[PDB]
Amino acid sequence: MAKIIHTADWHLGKILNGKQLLEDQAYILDMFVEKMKEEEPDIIVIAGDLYDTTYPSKDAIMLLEQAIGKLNLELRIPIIMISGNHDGKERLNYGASWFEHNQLFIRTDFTSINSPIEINGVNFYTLPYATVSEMKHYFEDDTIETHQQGITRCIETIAPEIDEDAVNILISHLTVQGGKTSDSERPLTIGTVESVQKGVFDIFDYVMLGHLHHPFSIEDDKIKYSGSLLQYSFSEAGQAKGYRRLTINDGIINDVFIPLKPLRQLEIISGEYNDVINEKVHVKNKDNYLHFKLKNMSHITDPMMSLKQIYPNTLALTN
Amino acid sequence: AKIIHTADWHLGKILNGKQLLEDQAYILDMFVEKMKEEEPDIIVIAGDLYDTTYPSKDAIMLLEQAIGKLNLELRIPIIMISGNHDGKERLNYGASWFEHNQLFIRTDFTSINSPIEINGVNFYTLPYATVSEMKHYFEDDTIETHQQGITRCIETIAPEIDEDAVNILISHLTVQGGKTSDSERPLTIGTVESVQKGVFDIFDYVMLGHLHHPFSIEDDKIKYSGSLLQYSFSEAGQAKGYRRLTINDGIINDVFIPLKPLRQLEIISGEYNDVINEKVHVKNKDNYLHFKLKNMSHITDPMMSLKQIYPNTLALTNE
Ligand SMILES: [Mn+2]
Ligand SMILES: [Mn+2]
Ligand SMILES: [Mn+2]
Ligand SMILES: [Mn+2]
Repeated sequence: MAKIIHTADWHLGKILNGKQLLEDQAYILDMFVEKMKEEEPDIIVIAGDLYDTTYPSKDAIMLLEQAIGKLNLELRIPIIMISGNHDGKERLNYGASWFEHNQLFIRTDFTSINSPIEINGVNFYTLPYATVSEMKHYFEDDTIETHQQGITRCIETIAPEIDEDAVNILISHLTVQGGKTSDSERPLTIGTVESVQKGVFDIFDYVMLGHLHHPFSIEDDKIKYSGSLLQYSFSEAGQAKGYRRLTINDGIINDVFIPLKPLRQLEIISGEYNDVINEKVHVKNKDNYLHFKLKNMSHITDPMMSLKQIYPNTLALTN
Repeated sequence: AKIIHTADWHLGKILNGKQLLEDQAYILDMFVEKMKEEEPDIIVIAGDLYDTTYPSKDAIMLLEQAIGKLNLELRIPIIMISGNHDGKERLNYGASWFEHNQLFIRTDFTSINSPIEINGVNFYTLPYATVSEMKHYFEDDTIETHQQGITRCIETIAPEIDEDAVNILISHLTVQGGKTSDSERPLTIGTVESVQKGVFDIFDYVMLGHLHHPFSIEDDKIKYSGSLLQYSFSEAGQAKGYRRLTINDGIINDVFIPLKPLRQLEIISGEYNDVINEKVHVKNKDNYLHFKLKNMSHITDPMMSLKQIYPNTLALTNE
């Protein structure tokens, strides 16, 4: 009878068209920590992609240490944290041996799936992201060529020792077949297929995932993505983002999505140039991050920073 | 009451275009092997752990592994002062979780007013700070020297102190008349960065760092650990290691214990012919060498020919 919070894809330190989202990401984490006080969850899982790069800025590392500190030290919520494809494993893994004392777990090794973490009588199976090279070389299997082959092979390590009488939840970072895609995700593959099938996770009672930034990328009773904390591309402009709440109520699993409201959103406006700089066009919020696809090709003086006096946080201009 | 005194690791240090991390991992390995022998009460690292404020992934992993063996595997308390070279936020990352295993990281110079006491000995922490940073905390224009800011620092703890107790100061600065090395940076912007030994007269002992010669200062109360390795050909032939401090009912005794490196820095003189025919005395052919030779004629690439027989040659000078 526990309450589990499922988030993923923080992508701290991300830059969109030369603009830093750290001012925004600090705001959305303020709201994340604020509503976690009201929930008082039994555990939080962060299903990968915490940093946008393998070389996070001094300011971005501060942000993670501060947010994770409030959640785990002063709110005293246990945390499970796996790595993603963007993540720098060792930069994320730093100091993990001291963190385990206060129930803060970090996993950057797909080998760790054989070692599940048990919180509130629930078994969490962690499987950080791994490429197929580094997967096929641990198993020494040369017939591992697609992401699914290596992922299924990882689960056959743990399938015989798994406990069927408890609640087994898999935390991973991968692409499920049939999920919608945004342009804030990098491809995991070269010319192979990166998607894993639904039947791979038949053993697990539940699957908490991250990689696809759309929260409703996969509609399923057993498998579900958290989605990104914010809109990280204009493909997701306007769509709601946030976190997911999962409650196991005496063997009855229920999941719901809770939206978060950002400091500003991403919006796309099409129309005439003189309609938008003369403010004869409707905009939901003129402080938004904006992509302008406009008319009148000839642009007297600078086209864009004439628009920046009206709309300060404009990012791209297409014509 | 046995204390280990070390400083100036400068992890990630580059010397003449080569990373010294392979050497530093060997000397840190030998340091904790000698920490298994000497069962110590405290290990003190008086600053300058990294070489820049943005260390590489491998350098960060080395500090985590080394510190981990000391604090966790061997259950040794550690105190970490911030030096003039390393970044304060990268050094204190996760310091809140580390205090539960008695691992103390101080990067704030205003932290001197809250000493750490273990085994009946009080440790006052004075991480490095600049006069522009020290000027703003006290809102004083009196302090334009580095010495006055330190005097200002100790005056905070001067009323709040027990002269009865063993009071040790850990800091990172320059003492008057101390010997210099070329791998050290200037601490101020073109003034006098040195401090007289009278400022530290309220303390029973001063453990310092910044000056890489173990015997920079010859004084009973103020001593320098010195750098882990020779980080410049100015330090060629200098013994390096750590200081051991033993206390028994108020009487302090100090020793210097040297670590023998995998490689040394030698400056070799002679002629190209004798040197390449191995008839000039070289301690170890594997050592890092700077050659001042005199055969300025017949050799195609004199460095490559030299590297054939002396692999770790670093610099060549001809006369
Ligand atoms: Mn992602
Ligand atoms: Mn991803
Ligand atoms: Mn220094
Ligand atoms: Mn130094």
